[PDB]
This record gives sequence, structure tokens and C-alpha cells, in this order.
Amino acid sequence: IQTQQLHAAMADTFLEHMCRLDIDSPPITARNTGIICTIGPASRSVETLKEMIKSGMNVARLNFSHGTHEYHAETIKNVRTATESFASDPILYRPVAVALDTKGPEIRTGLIKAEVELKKGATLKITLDNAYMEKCDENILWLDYKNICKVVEVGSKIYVDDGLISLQVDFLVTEVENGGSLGSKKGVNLPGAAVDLPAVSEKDIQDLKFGVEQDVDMVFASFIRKASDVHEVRKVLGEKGKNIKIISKIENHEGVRRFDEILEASDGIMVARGDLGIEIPAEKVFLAQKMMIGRCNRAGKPVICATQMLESMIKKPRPTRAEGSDVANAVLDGADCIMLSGETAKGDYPLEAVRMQHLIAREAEAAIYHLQLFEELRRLAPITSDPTEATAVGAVEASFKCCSGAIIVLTKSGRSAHQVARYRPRAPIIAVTRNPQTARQAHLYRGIFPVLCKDPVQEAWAEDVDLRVNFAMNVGKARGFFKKGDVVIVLTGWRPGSGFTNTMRVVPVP
Amino acid sequence: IQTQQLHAAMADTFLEHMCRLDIDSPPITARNTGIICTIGPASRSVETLKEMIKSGMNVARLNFSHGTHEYHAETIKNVRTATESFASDPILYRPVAVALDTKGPEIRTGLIKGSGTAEVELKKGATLKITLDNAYMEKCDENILWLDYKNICKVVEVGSKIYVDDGLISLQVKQKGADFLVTEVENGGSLGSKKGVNLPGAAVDLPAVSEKDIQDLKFGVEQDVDMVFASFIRKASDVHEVRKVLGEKGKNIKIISKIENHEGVRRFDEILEASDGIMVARGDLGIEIPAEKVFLAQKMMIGRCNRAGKPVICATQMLESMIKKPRPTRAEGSDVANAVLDGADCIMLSGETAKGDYPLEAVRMQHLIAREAEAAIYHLQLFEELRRLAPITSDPTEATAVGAVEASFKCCSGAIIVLTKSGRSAHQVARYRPRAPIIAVTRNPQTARQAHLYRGIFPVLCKDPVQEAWAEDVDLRVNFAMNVGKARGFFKKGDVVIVLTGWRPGSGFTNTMRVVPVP
Amino acid sequence: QTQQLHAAMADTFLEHMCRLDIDSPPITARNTGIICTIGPASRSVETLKEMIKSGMNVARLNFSHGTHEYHAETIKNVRTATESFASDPILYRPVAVALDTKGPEIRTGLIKGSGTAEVELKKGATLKITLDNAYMEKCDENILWLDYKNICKVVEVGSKIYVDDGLISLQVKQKGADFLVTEVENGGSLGSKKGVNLPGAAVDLPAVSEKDIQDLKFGVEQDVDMVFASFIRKASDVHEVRKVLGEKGKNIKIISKIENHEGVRRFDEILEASDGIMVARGDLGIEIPAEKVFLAQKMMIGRCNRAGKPVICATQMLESMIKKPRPTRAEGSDVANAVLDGADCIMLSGETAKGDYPLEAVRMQHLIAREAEAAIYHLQLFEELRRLAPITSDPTEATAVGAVEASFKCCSGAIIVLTKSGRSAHQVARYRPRAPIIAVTRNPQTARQAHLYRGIFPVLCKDPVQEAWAEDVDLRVNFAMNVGKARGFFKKGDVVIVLTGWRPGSGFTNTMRVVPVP
Ligand SMILES: O=c1cc(Cn2cnc3ccccc32)nc2ccccn12
Ligand SMILES: O=c1cc(Cn2cnc3ccccc32)nc2ccccn12
Ligand SMILES: O=P(O)(O)OC[C@H]1O[C@](O)(COP(=O)(O)O)[C@@H](O)[C@@H]1O
Ligand SMILES: O=P(O)(O)OC[C@H]1O[C@](O)(COP(=O)(O)O)[C@@H](O)[C@@H]1O
Ligand SMILES: O=P(O)(O)OC[C@H]1O[C@](O)(COP(=O)(O)O)[C@@H](O)[C@@H]1O
Repeated sequence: IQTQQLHAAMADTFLEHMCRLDIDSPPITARNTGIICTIGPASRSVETLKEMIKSGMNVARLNFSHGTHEYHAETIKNVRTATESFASDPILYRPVAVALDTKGPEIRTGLIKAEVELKKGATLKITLDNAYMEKCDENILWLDYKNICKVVEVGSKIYVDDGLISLQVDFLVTEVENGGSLGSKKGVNLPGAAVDLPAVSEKDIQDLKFGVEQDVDMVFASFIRKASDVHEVRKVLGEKGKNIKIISKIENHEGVRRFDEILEASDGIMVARGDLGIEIPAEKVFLAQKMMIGRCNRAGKPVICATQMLESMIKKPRPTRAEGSDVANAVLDGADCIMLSGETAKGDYPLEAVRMQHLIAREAEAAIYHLQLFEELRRLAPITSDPTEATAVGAVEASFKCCSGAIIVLTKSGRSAHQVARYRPRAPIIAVTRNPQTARQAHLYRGIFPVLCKDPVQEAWAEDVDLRVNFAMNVGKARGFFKKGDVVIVLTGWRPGSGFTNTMRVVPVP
Repeated sequence: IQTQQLHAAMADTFLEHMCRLDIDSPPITARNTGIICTIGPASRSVETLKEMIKSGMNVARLNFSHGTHEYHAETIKNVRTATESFASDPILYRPVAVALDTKGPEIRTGLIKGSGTAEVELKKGATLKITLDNAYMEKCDENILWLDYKNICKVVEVGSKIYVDDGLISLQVKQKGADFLVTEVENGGSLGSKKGVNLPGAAVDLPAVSEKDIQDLKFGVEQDVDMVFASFIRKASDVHEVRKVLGEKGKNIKIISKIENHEGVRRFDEILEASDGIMVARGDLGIEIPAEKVFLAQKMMIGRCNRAGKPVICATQMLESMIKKPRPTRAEGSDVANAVLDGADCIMLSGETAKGDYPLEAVRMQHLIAREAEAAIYHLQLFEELRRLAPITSDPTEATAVGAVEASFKCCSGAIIVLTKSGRSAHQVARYRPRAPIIAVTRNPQTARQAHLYRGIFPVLCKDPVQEAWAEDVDLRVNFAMNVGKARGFFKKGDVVIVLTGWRPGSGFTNTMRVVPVP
Repeated sequence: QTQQLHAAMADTFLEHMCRLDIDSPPITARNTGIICTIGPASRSVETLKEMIKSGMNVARLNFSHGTHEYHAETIKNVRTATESFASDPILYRPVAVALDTKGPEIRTGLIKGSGTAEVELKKGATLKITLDNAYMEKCDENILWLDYKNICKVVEVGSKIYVDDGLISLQVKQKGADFLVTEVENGGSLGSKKGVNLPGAAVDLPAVSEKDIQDLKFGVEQDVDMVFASFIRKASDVHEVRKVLGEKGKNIKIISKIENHEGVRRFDEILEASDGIMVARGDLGIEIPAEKVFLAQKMMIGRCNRAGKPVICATQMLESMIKKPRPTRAEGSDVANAVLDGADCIMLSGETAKGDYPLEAVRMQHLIAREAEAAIYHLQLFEELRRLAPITSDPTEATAVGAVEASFKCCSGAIIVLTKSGRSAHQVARYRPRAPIIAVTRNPQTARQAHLYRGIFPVLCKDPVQEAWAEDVDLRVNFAMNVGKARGFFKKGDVVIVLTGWRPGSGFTNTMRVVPVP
């Protein structure tokens, strides 16, 4: 009772559950929320990447907004070098995924003449004549988006340089709402506009093909506005990249409004709060965040909460109180993963930022009101004929009933473990696979602790099944998830191959 | 249904309620969560203060860790000048409370090279000597660090961790002494003048109410402050000590206990029972206990305060980046919204308003987020849990209060108008957390100021003289609240409001609830 | 410790049941309306006086038998007995009068010219049904006449015909022009003028017959409070009853009796058209399989509670009490479960109309209802009623829920409501408070009709209108404090909820006061 917030777990109301949250109730070792770190000058080396892994990084994120293919290939090579330095012990080997975050379509201003000053309620004309592209000034500004006039109307706002400058409407004349240092080749945002820019730009096609060649596990597809955008990303990945997960980045009003069709078309979602906070009033981000996490939990699809989670840690070795809170509340909301950008890419304390996310995520997971969450997940999920779905909900129920140390799932593609994860058990889900890509991808789903079996396939299938379950038991005992004599849930299928999980057993730890 | 997250309000589950939160669903005009602003050099002028009031500032906080009595007396004077500049129209006047935040049992360093602005870059693994010899109190550098805690050597042992400046710098006690400590820099950084020192493992024996606190509390009574935010409250006896120090002259001053250490969290229940309200003082609390556990202590304290109907304040680094930037980080927007969703009565600004470059933008942002987050609350579960967890009582006032809240949800009322002398009647309504704002009409200026501590209370100060016929005096205050609500856009003619009154004059007779249309 | 308050606290319905305590005694107040059928056993002014002391609230008159002259004398006896208590207005109890229509009944003739003669019908035997009026007073074990002329047209070979509360069942073997050769499936004693059911048949009889029209017009003339309309199959049948009552009987409550398949299938349209429902289990249990009646009952009680319209549970609730002074366990359970289901009223037919223990049956209904009312899981019920209730702009609906909420919070002795038309008290009753609703009115029809709503205890104020309106309000509130104190619903110092309006007349209820009992 005095550990894992188990007194708070027993509350009959959410109010009382909150009243019982105890700073003296220590959490277990298992940390269920996946940690995604953006790699950069502060974290690119092998030595550092080894420490990143030890501190808790599960996914290495490569930002293709900048850098060449050569640079990115070397980052990937470094990640795999640091990752396989741990391969010698398969019991302790932690798989590490590689994510490719696309540049995506963007609106950029021209070259000035370099800085200029804009003020109060002055005038500035927006032109598209590619003769003014080299002569940007205080009275006239050129843009690379030719359909800007079609998507904007009388009273529409234009945001310049990550929202620093505000403006009001073959050309458009604007009245400055908020001035400042007008730079050259700066990003432009169109709030409320149904931007008709390509789903995937020319550079993105090249990047996505590079990703297939580099054997990446997932793509974080930028500026996803509709279902067709996801379909274009999927078509570019083709047959060679059919198994690569697609996470759609919701960055503007359109993406939020057309969310249900994007979720159905995608493998998962990223709440890209940075871009979203420029596109929608910042006081509304928390709404879009809580709506997307809720709907992803409802569909059983992975959701990533991103941007400025521990921002002050770029310069400081400890985060602010708002940051500590933001990480906890993203876990409490129901986010599968939490992300680090500048904090691991450019900052002075990358390792400390990763360690803090791990500590907060672990305390937040014990703090979840599983009693309400599990009843609501059950009530909202459809009654289907699927044997694996019934098995998965059965296992979660059994794990709550006997307070099991884990739910051991045998999986080839990962699907069987994903089905367990959508019911959010408190027990860690040990997914035993032989597929190295599945083990990497499994980090996207809350609760899943992926373990790669390297043992050779036995000829008697029932013995091969037993070998993989025993492996999971060994990983559990070694990492102190449970010990000999404890009860665990074990999920297996009625024959080899995917799609047959239908067997739930309550097994003592040997 | 398309406004105030009413589609989300209708959800049968919390998960579905979250699924329905809509960025395109605009909130009402009224903002329920009170905004406390620390007043410092960036916000002291009458000019700025008038604009703070307009931006949404409800309480002016005075941090007695710094500044002389003369400085604070002038800040208070300027707060009153800005507030009274709006008194010509009683319909548009907004009361503004004055809060005195004590220094308390603080441990502080001296001056780096005799300058209150100079800094030293401390290196990891480096040796630093801590002295109590006042010869170095202005001669601090990268080798010698003076602090004002005379009994440091007794309560600290070898291996003990010493945190400096919001715990950003860390040190380990390597060799103990009589008035000195030989330390090893565990975590480096830039060390400035007069920084905060924490000793999480140590049994700090500093008095509850210091000699400086007694002088400041006295000045608070003389200055007619509305509340005291008492630093480092550890047990109920500490609250009792503040209460006894304020004595008879300060008996109506509200005491808010600041929980910022492990003992305070541990002995929370007895502290709460003794206090008029609580501050979740996350700054120190996040140094004293592991920073990852702060959200647990925060939600336990908000829940327990909500369960007890006593005000709770969420404080520190809520919009921190805004000291230097005109826009907050996404983590900051989140924190503000989540403090409101948790059930915090008030939210607070420190350096963001006291010394930052954008104090009005920080006030405006807290106002914008709070109002958005108030509509996002799951009132269906919150009101059911508040009802079930509250005892059955013979108190007529409590029954009227819950009946009034029930009526306000049924007709989606524009407000709950409450006539109150002490504030109690409006406090009893706030406890049940209605969606509609509570317009508290009072003739007592202190009540009007102190009501800002409670979620939803929109206090109004009636200046109209007392009429011969009591029933006409009652109707005059109700009409005054009708006038305020219309003028501020909380409602318009024909809308329905709830009205709370008593059956005779004086406090304690609230027993009448009326459902009336707006004239 | 009292009125199942320990079970009231339960966080789950399962634990609510676990905590039900036979040693937790109920309050004095009984909220469920008791409807009694008047007959030879209960017609005397002297018996009617005792029926009123036992707890009868509504006197039901079955217009399937008797003449207008006979029914007018019944109504006179009910009024004489009710008005005997008017000497003390504190103890006076309003009593309503309900007219129950004959509707499209199908009845057999006389057994060998006698009203009491019986024949033994044996299983396997042939029975000939005739429409020939030469046999209307010559029924026996071989021939049986019935008054439904178009019986042959609506039935077929193989069809089943039920006689006498469905105790005798016949199977049609041969169909004819004005006859039916049948076989005895369920035998027994066949008596005179027994009711007939044709479960599968499309009975074409009118919803409102000429006799029904006369009875309905007589209802208006006799100033009845409500009508119980038999065999209502659709909305158009209720509109037919409504039309007949017309402007003169516009304020007479229509309670549609659901006693057939079509009535259940069309229930929503029926309920929208009506002022209330009777779950008419007798004929319903013959018209549809008997094992489905509880389903229909719970569906109808639920939908009426959801619509805020009165619902009556009727027929064979304490049947064995016709011949015995105590009921069976099933009968005790049935009365308890109708109250638990949410029925506003419970009814007695044979038990009060012709049985040997009428006063006993009324007393028993009173004792069970009171026990069952304390057993209600108010915590879930109030939460569900609020959730399923729409958000209104109506100040009166907001004041009513506020008052119910306030009554739960302080566990008040009562919710005192001042009402002209009764609407304000009905709005309080739709939220099911635990506290009894003392509805103070000066309108006598309002006071009588208030018995149709769970929890309403109507009191008729005799006192003339005081000059100052506030004083007239206070006089009526004090009258309720006096009724509640005399009936032992509360004592001095207890807390009660008071509901009034801001000006005289109907529709201004907007004031809720929490006041100590003087
Ligand atoms: O009733 C509540 C209230 C809250 C606080 N909260 C956190 N995001 C919120 C979004 C909207 C409303 C309240 C919100 N969280 C939970 C969690 C589980 C069950 C019930 N909950
Ligand atoms: O809230 C209720 C009320 C009732 C009716 N009922 C039947 N025995 C009862 C005993 C006491 C109170 C109500 C009772 N049944 C259920 C069934 C499932 C869930 C909730 N229920
Ligand atoms: O989650 P997935 O990809 O459907 O895989 C689960 C599969 O794994 C198994 O447990 C074992 O299959 P293999 O022996 O082919 O690995 C199957 O019985 C089951 O259908
Ligand atoms: O909240 P409090 O301090 O009890 O004050 C509420 C009081 O205000 C009133 O409505 C009006 O009283 P006054 O006329 O004395 O101000 C009382 O009837 C009621 O008891
Ligand atoms: O229930 P109804 O028919 O709306 O009547 C309730 C009415 O009774 C009153 O309390 C008293 O009215 P009277 O003084 O006219 O009898 C009104 O203020 C209120 O509107």
C-alpha cells in the first residue's frame, strides 16, 4: 500500500485520489512512457549517445529541417554504434529507435538587400513578383507561397518569424499588428487558413527515400492537415518502407479540425505544440493537447507530446516548476511518449534533461487513477469478434486483479502488445520479439518494455514459445520488475505467425 | 453547446470529456481564478499598477525577503493610488488586495565582491569554503562563501548536500568546523550575491517567526494588509505563532501557510486546519524534496484544500520565461491551465511581474489561460464528488449554498449574486465550484479584498448608504450586482441569475435562494 | 440508524443492498399514493371513513359495471366520508375520485339464466361459441355466447381464446358465420359475464364507445379528478378521450391504461398525449406472455419517471388478501419492488372492491411503501434524474432541483411548496427527494390530483386570503409546519425547505428558503 501510490489507487473518487497522492510512496523501477530525444551538436557523439541510452532515451529523433544526408547518416551510424555496444548481454539490451522528422512544406520571406524595423500600425505590402525576392524592405515584403491570396481574406492574419511579427489584410496590403526586427528568409504562418502547399515537398521525397535506405523505424511527418497528406507520405515510403510507422504532426487549426481523419489514416500522432502555439492562440494549446491525447487513447494509437517540456534545461541543470508539472501532466493526460528537442539537441545538460523526464514519468505513472481510466477504456471500446482484443482486455483485468509484476506478450509485429497497451495496465508490458524493427517500434506505446530475443528457433514450437517466456522472466528478474514466486500474466497464440494471440495465462515467476 | 466547452461538459466519461475539448469553443467573459502579482521595480509605479488592475491583477504581493519598510510603504501607497483611481464609478471599481509575504526562516549568502550585482563562475570538483565570520559577508568569491545561518555547523554533517540559488548550484560537506565548512562543488554555475540556501537533509532549528518577521508583521498590521503568506510553515504551532503575533489588531488578517519543505507536506492536515488558506510554494518545495515529486504534493494540497473549502494558491515559475520573453513557453501555458484544472483558487506571478521586461503580458496570459481552463473543467464529476465528500449538516447556510449551485448548473445562470458581510456566504458557494461567477456584494472593503482568495468570487464594494427599510437596502445591493454584471458583460437583460440573501440583518442568516431574471 | 441512511451512504448499488437493515425504521411519512377500487366491501360512508384512516388517497370506480345512478351515490359516499374530516383542517386529508372506463371489453353471457351459476369445463371437451342473442342468457358447458359480434372475422382456426382473467383457454377448431367450435385447453369453473381475451386477434372494437362517451360526460358532471382510460392502443385514442372531456373537463387528468401489445409498442406516442400511465398488468399479462409483464412494467415506470408523468402499478398486488388477512411473500415483494421501480402510485382492485379484508390490504400497502421508500438508492436516482433532465431557461425548474439538492444536504423533514395548479409541487416530485413534499393549496381539485405524484402530501388551506401578500404566504407556510408537526413528520427545531414565488398567482415559483420548524 505504501508504494506505487497504491493508497491513492484505492480511492472511490478522483478528488480523494488526488488527496492521497503521497511524496513518500516510492515508485517501482518500470518507467512506461517512451522518451524521444532530438539529436544535435550536444548529443551526436557515440560516448554521449551511450550515456543518453543509460539515462533513458528510447527514440533518437533526427530533425531534417537542417543538415545534409551525409550528416544524418553519420548521426544514425553513431546511434547504432552506441546501441549495439550493449548487444553482448541480450537480457539487459535496450532497443533504440530511429525517427526521421521531415522538414515539410514551409513559407519563407526573401533576402533583405540583414535586419529592418517594423512598428505600431504601419503599412507593409506583400508581393509575389520574383523580382522583389532579393530586395525585401520595410515598405514591401516578398513570399515564396504563390497561393497566399487564395487562402487569405479581408481580416486574415499573417505571422512572420515564428510569430514575432503580426499583420492584417496577385498581392496583399497589410497593417502591422505587432512590429519588430524584420529579418531575411524568415518563416511565415497562416492562422485559420486551409494552406494548399504540398503534403510532401521535393526535399521531403528525397529525405523519405533516404529514410527507407537508412532502415528508419518511423517518420514524424510535418504539417499534416488532412487524411490525403498522410496517404501521400505512405505512397512515398512505398513497398520498401511499408513497415515504417507514420506519426502525423498536428501543427495548425486545419490539422486539429480534421483530426479524426488524420488519426484513422496515421500510425500515430505528435502534438507539435511549438508550431501549433504560433498557429492557434497559445492559451488554447492545452485544449488541443488534451483532445488529441484523449482521442488517441480512444483509438489505441500512440500519441507524442512535444516542444519545450524542459526548455530551461538548455541553460540550467534543473528545470522550472512549470516544466516539472508539464511532463507529469502529459503522462497524467495519457501521452505514450514525451519528447526533448533543444534540451538534447543544442543544450548544456542533455543527460540531465533525459534523466528528469525518466524520474517525472515514473512518478506520474504511479499517480494515474487506473481505476477510472480502465473502466472508461472498457466502456468506450467496441465489442468485436477479434480473439486477440478479448485476450488483451482479459490480461489487463487479470493483471489488476492479482497486481502482477508484468504482462509478458509474445509478438512478431508488435500488434498483440499494442492491444494490451491501449487498456493501460499498471504492470509493465514485456513484449518478447525476434523482429528487431518491432522491438524498436514498441517504444511508441505506453507500458511496453521491448526485449529482442536472439536465441535460435527451436524445432518444437511449444518449446520455442517456452524459451521466449523464460527469457522475459529473466529480463524481469534482472531489472528487478518482479522475483521468483511472484505472479505474472503471459500472452501467447494458438499457432506460429501473427494474428493468433488468444491464450492468457497467470504464471508464477520461476 | 458551441461555447464554454458545453459539448465537453455533457460527456458521460472523463476520457470523452477530454475528447470533446474544443479550441473553437469560446469561453465566457468572467474569469474565476484570482491572479496574485508580486510587486517590484518593474511594476511599482501608479502608471503600471493601473494597467496591472486592467490586465486582471486581483492581489498585490509584497515579498519581505528584500526592501525596507519605506520601500514597501510606498509600493502599498502606489497600489492604493492605482486602485482608488477607479473608485469614481462603483459599478466599474475592482477591489485589490494587499498581501505581505514573509522572509521567514531563510538562509542567505552575502555579497560577491561587495557588489549586489557581481558574479563568480564556480567549477565542478572545485573546493569552496563556507564561513560564518561576518568579515566576509561582503567579501564573497569563488573560494569563500559567507552565509547568515549561525547554527549551520551543528544541524549539518559530513556528506550533507547544500543547495545555492534556487538549488541550481550544489555542494557537499567534506570537512566540518566551528564557523566554517570545507565543501566540494558537486554542481557548478554562476554564483551571485544574496542567494537562497537550502539544506534538505538537515534539521534546521531556525525560529518559526524571526525577529525580522515580528517587525514586518507589525508593519503589516499598521499598513492594513489583507493577508499574510507565512513562509516555511512546518507544523500547526507555527501557524498559531503567526496568529498570536498578529493578535487582536491583526485578527481579521487572513493567514496563508506556505508549504515549501517535507515537514509541511507531512504535517499538512494540522497546518490546513489552523490556516485560512494554503500556498503551494513550489520554488523551495522543489529544492527541499526531489523536483519530480512536486506535482504529487501540489495535487494532494489542492485536493485537500478543495475538500476543506479553504483557499489554495499555486505559485512559482508559472510563466518564468516571460521575465525575458513577451510570450510563454508551451510548458508554462500547460502549467497555468493544469493548476486551474487541478482546482487552484489562485495562481501567482513572482519575477514575471516584480522585475521582468513584460509584466503586463504575464498578467494578460494568466487571465487568458485561466478562463479557457475554467470552461475545460469537468463540473459534472467535480460537483458530484464535492457533494458526496461533504458532510450532511444542520447548517441552513450550507444547504442554501449547495441548492444555489445546483440551480446555477440547471439554468446555466450568468452569475450567483451573494450578499455577504464577512465573505462566508460567498465562500460557502465557491466551495461547490459552480461554472457561473459569484458576484459577492459587500459594504466591507476588507471582505471585498479578501474574497479574491476564492475561485469564482467577483467581489463588488457597495458604497450606497444604508436605507431605513432593510428589505429596500437588500434589493439595492442585488440591483447594484445586476448593474455590475451587465456593465462587465457577465450577462444581459432577461438572462437568469441566482440570488443569495438572508432573512434578517447581520452575518450567519443566509437562507434564501432566488432564481431571478436580469432587469 | 433510521430510514436506511447507512444504506443511503453506499458508493455502489451492490453495497446499498448489503446495508439494507430490518432494524433501520422508516420515517412517519409515506410518499406513494394508494389507489383503492370501491365496491360492495368498501362502499359504506363508515367503511370509507376507515379506508381514509388506513391510507387510501384515490377512490377508483370501475365503470365496467353499475349505472350512473349507482356511481353517483358512490361518489357521494366518498365525498361524505372525506368531508367528515374537514372539521379539523390540520388533519383533513384530500381524497381524489377516479373514473375507470369500460373501453372495448368482450364479455360472456349468463350461465343457465343465473348470475351466480357455474359449469365445469373439462380439458379436451368441445365448447361452441355463438353470437346468437337467443343464447345470451343460456350459457352452459356446451354453448357460450359473447357480446363481440365481429369475433369470427378477426380470429382463425388454431387461434386461442381466453376466458375469466385468462384462467380458461380455448382453441378454435372450426370457424363459422356466427359461431366457433373450440376445444378446452385449460379447464375450470365457467361463470357468468366473464371477460374474454383474443391475444393474437386484431380486435376492431372502438377505443371510445357510445357508453364510454356517456360515462366520460358523466365524469365531467360529477367533477371527477382523473379518468383511467381502458385499452389505449395509440395517441389518437387519448385525443378521442380528451375531445370527449372537452373544454369543461380540460383539467381532468387522463391516465392511459396499458394492457395490450400495441399499447406497449406505441407507448411513447401514448405517453406524450396523456397526463399519466397505468401499468394495467391484468389484461397485459393475458395479451402478452406473463413472463414479459415485468419488462413492460419497468420500461413504463422508467419512461414516466424520465418524462415526469405519474405512473400507477396495478392489479393483483395483494390478491390473496381477498380471502386472507395477510399476504404471500411474493405479494409483499411486488409492492416493495413497484415502489423501488419508481411507481408514483400503487393500486388495489379486488382486495378493496370485494375482498374480506379491505382495511388490512390498504394498511399493508401503506407499511410496505414506507419501508421501500427508505430503501430507494437516492444517490444514483437523483444523479441520473439530473443528468437525463435538460438544461432549462425555466426559473421554476431551477428552483425545484435546487430545493431537492438542499433537502438532501440537510436531510430536511419536508419540502413545503405553495402551489395554485400543483405544477410547482409536481416539478419537485419529478426529482424524487427523500423528504415528503407538503403541497399547500387553496384549490381543492389541485389538492386531490396531487396524490398522483410520488412524495406529494397535499394540504387544503381553509383560511381566507390575508390582506398583505407576505402575511398570506406566512399563514400557508405555518399551516404546513402545523400539519407536519401533528402528523409527526418533524418537530420544533428541525429543518425544512420552503418553496414560494415572488408575487401572487401561478408560474412565479422562484424562492427557496431553509427554515427551522417553529
Ligand atoms: O476529473 C478529473 C479531473 C482531472 C484534472 N484534469 C486534467 N486534465 C483535465 C482536462 C479537463 C478537465 C479536468 C482535467 N483529471 C482526471 C483524471 C482522471 C479522472 C478524472 N479526472
Ligand atoms: O439503482 C438501482 C435501483 C434498482 C431497483 N432496486 C431493486 N432492488 C432495490 C433495492 C434498493 C433500492 C433500489 C432497488 N435496481 C438497480 C439495479 C442495478 C443497478 C442499480 N439499480
Ligand atoms: O502480435 P502479433 O504480431 O500478432 O504476434 C503474435 C504471435 O506470436 C506467437 O505467440 C508466436 O509466433 P511465432 O512463433 O511465429 O513468433 C503467435 O502464436 C501469435 O499469433
Ligand atoms: O456571509 P455573512 O457574513 O454571513 O453575511 C450574510 C448576511 O447578509 C445579509 O443578506 C444582509 O445583512 P446586512 O443587511 O446586515 O448586510 C444577511 O441577511 C445575511 O446573514
Ligand atoms: O404551482 P403554481 O400553480 O405555479 O403556483 C405557485 C404560486 O404560489 C405562490 O407561492 C402563492 O400564490 P398565491 O398567493 O396567489 O396563492 C406564488 O408566488 C407561486 O407562483
